[PDB]
Amino acid sequence: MGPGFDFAQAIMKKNTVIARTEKGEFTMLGVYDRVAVIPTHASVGEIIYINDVETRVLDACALRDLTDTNLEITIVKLDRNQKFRDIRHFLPRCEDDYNDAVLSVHTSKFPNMYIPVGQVTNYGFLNLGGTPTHRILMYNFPTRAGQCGGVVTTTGKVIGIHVGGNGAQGFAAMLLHSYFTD
Repeated sequence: MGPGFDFAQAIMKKNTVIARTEKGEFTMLGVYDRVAVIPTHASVGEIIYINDVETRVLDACALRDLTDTNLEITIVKLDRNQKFRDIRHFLPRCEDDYNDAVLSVHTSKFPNMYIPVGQVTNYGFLNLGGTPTHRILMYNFPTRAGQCGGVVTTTGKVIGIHVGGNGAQGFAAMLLHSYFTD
């Protein structure tokens, strides 16, 4: 409907796949080459389904900060025959607050879904399902089951992936450029 939704749509159309694990269907953001991200609670194994196709996982790393605290981001390298468009230049370099963000989801349950969530706070620490978690972004939207892995964008930046909510607020794990230096 406006330039926020335009950037969000461009990311969804070229840089997302539907990932299925034994824990559910997730929006999965492709970042560059065969490297993607997904919430750690997806419990990625040796094999994953990508757009309903059986795919070997070449590497999977559940990220933690240097205090050994969960970040809720798993970086996955997929044995796929095609590369993602390189979007690393859209990733923020530092932890920050944002205005006017969009959360975008693409699954069998929620196809072509876009939500204007508004202001995004650098929340920091969250007890997420009992797990102490750092680098959490917060937005005041009543997000629901089905939205985990959803992409959070502003115009020109891909800032996080949706990892949970409490019924009134939604929470995303930060994406930082430093995660994807090769």
